[PDB]
Amino acid sequence: HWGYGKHNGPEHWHKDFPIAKGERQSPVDIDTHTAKYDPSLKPLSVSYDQATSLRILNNGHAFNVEFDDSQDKAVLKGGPLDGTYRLIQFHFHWGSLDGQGSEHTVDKKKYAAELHLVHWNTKYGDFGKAVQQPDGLAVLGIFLKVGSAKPGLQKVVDVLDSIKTKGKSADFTNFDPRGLLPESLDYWTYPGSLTTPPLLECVTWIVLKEPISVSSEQVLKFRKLNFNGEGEPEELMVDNWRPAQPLKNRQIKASFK
Ligand SMILES: NS(=O)(=O)c1ccc(CNc2ncnc(NCc3ccccc3)c2[N+](=O)[O-])cc1
Ligand SMILES: [Zn+2]
Repeated sequence: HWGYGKHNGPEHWHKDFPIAKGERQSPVDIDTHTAKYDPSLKPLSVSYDQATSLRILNNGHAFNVEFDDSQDKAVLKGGPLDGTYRLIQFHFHWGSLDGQGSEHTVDKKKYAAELHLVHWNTKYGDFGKAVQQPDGLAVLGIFLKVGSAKPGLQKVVDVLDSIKTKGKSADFTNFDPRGLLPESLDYWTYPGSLTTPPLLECVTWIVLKEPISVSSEQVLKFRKLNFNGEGEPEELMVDNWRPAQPLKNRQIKASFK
């Protein structure tokens, strides 16, 4: 039922999912002057050398690149986190135009897209149990701006025409997510939620300050995807982002400057 339109988009989600008006919803605007530098925050540890991608899937709301998360192979730790979080999938949110598409904003600036690398806390055993806990997930968010191509993105772009419509999937082995990371791991962090239903309040957000550049041709290929299934009226998969939500209590912390 839910999606991104006039009649089923973000402003409607609260009717099926009442936490949409909850106390720790994401995304949020990151006011860089109000974020508190915390000298006690550690460097983020991203250990993706043994990642095993398996598949790419059009789920009707974005595309997910899925990983084998049945062993510690691609993990996030350090930063603001206690313990170890396993990579389960990544996906993006993007716009119909280069001036919109990100979910988090920086001093109200929208980026063209935002990558989310989704990890679950191994103390809870599996993703499904982790999402039921306030420290269950750690999502690493990375902004995309349009400029030079990101060579490490091109394998993902080139398989999209094989998963054009909702419910399509393709083998996607040997993809290295290190090729999607900017040079700096400086970050902001705050407690929040999934940004799609069920909107569960289980996420430690870690949002990198430095964007990556992708080319106009690469983000063009994202916008050729479809929200509909095969044999249905074509709905381009664009503007699959939730807008910034009220911060309420919450303090955003910065690992730098
Ligand atoms: N946009 S956002 O805030 O980054 C974000 C929004 C929404 C989700 C929602 N993901 C999932 N929901 C159910 N099952 C899953 N997977 C299957 C599974 C279930 C139980 C145990 C193991 C695997 C996944 N999933 O794979 O991610 C994740 C991240
Ligand atoms: Zn996301």
